[PDB]
Amino acid sequence: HMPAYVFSKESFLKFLEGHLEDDVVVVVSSDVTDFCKKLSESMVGEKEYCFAEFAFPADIFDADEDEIDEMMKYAIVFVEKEKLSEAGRNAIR
Amino acid sequence: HMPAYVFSKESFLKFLEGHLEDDVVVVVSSDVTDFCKKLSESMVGEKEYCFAEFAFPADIFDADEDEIDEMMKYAIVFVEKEKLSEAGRNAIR
Repeated sequence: HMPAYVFSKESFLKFLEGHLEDDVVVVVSSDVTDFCKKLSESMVGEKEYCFAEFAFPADIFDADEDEIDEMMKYAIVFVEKEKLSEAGRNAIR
Repeated sequence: HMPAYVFSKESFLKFLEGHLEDDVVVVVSSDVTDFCKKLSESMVGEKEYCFAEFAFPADIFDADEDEIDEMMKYAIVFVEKEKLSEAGRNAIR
């Protein structure tokens, strides 16, 4: 799995500004259909990840499945600062 | 299932601003572990949904699984206007 990307509010605005192509719209889903944690071994011992799954209707796309797969997408979580570890604090952009 | 939320760039930015109120950071993940289209059935026929699962490391949190479950989160997708259906175009804010 990928590293953690934690953003200050301003760096999160910058990140968006950088990633928003001129002619795009943003489809937003808060429809979480599953959420859980799983472990995986790495070359540096066992780790834990959260998995959050979101649903959203396909009827808004005139696009096939692999096209929607290819589209730039992100999950975002709003986390109060009291709820970070030391590691989560070290990571803040 | 919730209806689709589709925002123009400016509406999308206004929407997120409303969440950046407190001592809050934003955890962002593009680590899609699973992506597919699946049919959903009801009494009045079938509808296709996309499902997007994202992973993010747990060790950044000082929080159990139910607490991460409870935090505000969204999947967002960046879509070319020329890739929307007529209904998707319809629903822009």
